[PDB]
Amino acid sequence: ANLDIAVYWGQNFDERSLEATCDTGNYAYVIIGFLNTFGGGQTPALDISGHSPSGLEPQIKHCQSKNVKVLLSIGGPKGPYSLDSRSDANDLAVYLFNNFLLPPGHSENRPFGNAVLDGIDFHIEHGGPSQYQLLANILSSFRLAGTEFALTAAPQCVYPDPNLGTVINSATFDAIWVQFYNNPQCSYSSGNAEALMNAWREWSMKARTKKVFLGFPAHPDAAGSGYMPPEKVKFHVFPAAKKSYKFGGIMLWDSYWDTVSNFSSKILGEGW
Repeated sequence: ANLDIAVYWGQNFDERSLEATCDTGNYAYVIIGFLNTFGGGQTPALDISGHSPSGLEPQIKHCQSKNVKVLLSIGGPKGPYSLDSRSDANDLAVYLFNNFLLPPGHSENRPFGNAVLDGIDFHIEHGGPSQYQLLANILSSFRLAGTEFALTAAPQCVYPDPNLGTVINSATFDAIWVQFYNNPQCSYSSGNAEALMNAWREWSMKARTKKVFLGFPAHPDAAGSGYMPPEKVKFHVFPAAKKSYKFGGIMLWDSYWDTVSNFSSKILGEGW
């Protein structure tokens, strides 16, 4: 196989630290979640489950020294986020660029201190497209001006995605991790992977991106539905997903649960 695994981090105060997560050697991408407050008159705020944002500065740098890419995810499963006006989109693009994607500008301040992140993940779970296209257009423009970073997306598994479908059609995302969970119409169920295989086929053929990753829960308690044991993922999904030029790897929801289940350890042949 030789497998890239992306994992979400930041969902529990008590979880394995960001640096220990990177030291497992199991992950190519660590996505910090979430910037879940923005738009509609609010100042942006993070909800990273009580972790100290400034305390993450050195852990992010340590991750990066080990060649792990670290992204910040916007939106998330819950939160008062919206982007209904063009002014909201512009404000949020400029805020992310200055505070996360560029070096230090030495006087107004930065959540993560002097860390510089490797990209932005769109985990937009409600709202409609709304202005997310304009947000992506502006971030993409920044990328073309010298700041080299990734733009990724985490749509639900029904194609096209109601919140990000149109933005995914612009081809602006470097990679997408589809959530094959919490929807029985497109995820694993009953030992009936048919729904899952049919959705994967659609996504891998139609999504305008270079890399599509399959997102799975790391433990049965991690999602309402869609948990698929690692032996079945390896036997059932890999042989088919590997005939795709767009196959990127898998994404796991999430670090806290993967620590408990050792799902990534099993999928790889012990991950040291």
